[PDB]
Amino acid sequence: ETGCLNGNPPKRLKRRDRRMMSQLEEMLCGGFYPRLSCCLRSNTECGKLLEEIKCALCSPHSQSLFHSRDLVLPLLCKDYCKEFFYTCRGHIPGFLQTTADEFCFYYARKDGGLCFPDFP
Ligand SMILES: O=S(=O)(O)OC[C@H]1O[C@@](COS(=O)(=O)O)(O[C@H]2O[C@H](COS(=O)(=O)O)[C@@H](OS(=O)(=O)O)[C@H](OS(=O)(=O)O)[C@H]2OS(=O)(=O)O)[C@@H](OS(=O)(=O)O)[C@@H]1OS(=O)(=O)O
Repeated sequence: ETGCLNGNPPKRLKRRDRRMMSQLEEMLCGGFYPRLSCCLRSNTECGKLLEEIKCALCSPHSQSLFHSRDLVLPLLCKDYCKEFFYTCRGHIPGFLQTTADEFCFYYARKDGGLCFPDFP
């Protein structure tokens, strides 16, 4: 069930809509969500991972992902949470004071349902 954080449904990028985007110079997390996005209407290893999590707001399932340290993160997948923790351990402060199992118990989903990354 799709839905955005503002309480409105995601927006579809049609045939006429994509022809405009192709002529403009790429934008609004197109690489992860080109067709259905919530951002349409209203260099290090850790950096790339933070850029992905930044794009979780544009996800057509952003409402389901963000709503269940004071760290605002979407419900991550078991493998990705573990990956993000170790890659951003020296860069994010509180990460060195905890373990991967402890961090992913509160920030990752063990249910087996929808989790971030949405995209493959
Ligand atoms: O032609 S469009 O598909 O681009 O739709 C044009 C505008 O329709 C609204 C409001 O409806 S209206 O008042 O009757 O004009 O929303 C409609 O579109 C979304 C899907 O997004 S999409 O990219 O426009 O296709 C529907 O949501 S959902 O079915 O995917 O859940 C809306 O359904 S609903 O209101 O949530 O029930 C649908 O409305 S309706 O069924 O046609 O009535 C506008 O969206 S709005 O600006 O957020 O109010 C669209 O305007 S827009 O400028 O293209 O954004």
